[PDB]
Amino acid sequence: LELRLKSPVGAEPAVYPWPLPVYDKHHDAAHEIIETIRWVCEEIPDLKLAMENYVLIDYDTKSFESMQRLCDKYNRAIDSIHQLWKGTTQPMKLNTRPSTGLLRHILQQVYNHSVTDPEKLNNYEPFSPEVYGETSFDLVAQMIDEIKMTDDDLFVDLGSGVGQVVLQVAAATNCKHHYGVEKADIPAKYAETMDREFRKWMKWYGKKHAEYTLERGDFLSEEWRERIANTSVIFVNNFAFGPEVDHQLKERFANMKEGGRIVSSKPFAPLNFRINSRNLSDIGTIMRVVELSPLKGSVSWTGKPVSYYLHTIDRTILENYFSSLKNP
Ligand SMILES: CNc1ncnc2c1ncn2[C@@H]1O[C@H](CSCC[C@H](N)C(=O)O)[C@@H](O)[C@H]1O
Repeated sequence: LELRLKSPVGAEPAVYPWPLPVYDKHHDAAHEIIETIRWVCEEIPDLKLAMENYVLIDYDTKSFESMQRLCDKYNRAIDSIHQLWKGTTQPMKLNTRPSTGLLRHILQQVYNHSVTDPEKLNNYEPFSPEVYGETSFDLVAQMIDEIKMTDDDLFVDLGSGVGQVVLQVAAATNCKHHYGVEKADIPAKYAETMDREFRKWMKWYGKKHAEYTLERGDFLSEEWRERIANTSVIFVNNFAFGPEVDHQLKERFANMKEGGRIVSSKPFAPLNFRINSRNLSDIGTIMRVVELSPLKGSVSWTGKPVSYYLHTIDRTILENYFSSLKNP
């Protein structure tokens, strides 16, 4: 006993067992199904035209027959569209990036099928750098919009967790390669499934994504000193990392190339930094730090609007300080 959803591009259908499973208090397979049909209809206008006809809310997420009528109606619409693409009509353009709305849905879908037990992500040692927290989809979307990236860039999420930041960025930009490194076994284990599900679902919807690799590791290791030095865009949610880990990271960012950028939850250098005789070795001497705009309606436990910072390796700061020493 199941429910099947055909791929708009011919991949293997999506199969859901019945009763439909629940993911958490706010997500169940039944609504994922309804939402997937809704989004494929966004990708294919003709499909949307065939779906309107006769689907007057007459569906109960709790009735097998009712949900089966929804899936079959969608699947028959998919067959007609596929016939339509055999005639003169042009097929849905392939290998294109997903829209922001579709991406939100695809990542939620991948998460649903990968993080089977969300609770285990909380089995970390409190008050340690191991503290787990997820950056909202929207913040990453904002970062992507403000930090124009190109195929010349390399993106790294230090302490990537189950890897959803790397997947969103890989689906939205054309970096040469995206990387995510996570130390804890639990999030790293889920990242493996996250990776499989993402590739599977992106193929299912017929969407393209840049190259990316989710790996297990310690970003403070020797291998990572040079890896970090060659990254042009680094994302790091260091809110709970601590002064010791942040200090090490600074040593490593100090080797990055001109124009390199870092986005984080806690700034690595004060926003009011002013070079002088006492802080010549301070990280703030080689980087501009700006606070990204707070996303409207987005607060954290601190009651204030969630804050992220953008650092840009700019050694022109230090060079101007020395010139000022020479004149006068
Ligand atoms: C000290 N060396 C280390 N090496 C590798 N991972 C580490 C680490 N220290 C802490 N972490 C990891 O950084 C993550 C921060 S939560 C942000 C998730 C995602 N990025 C999100 O934004 O949504 C945790 O999962 C830690 O295990």
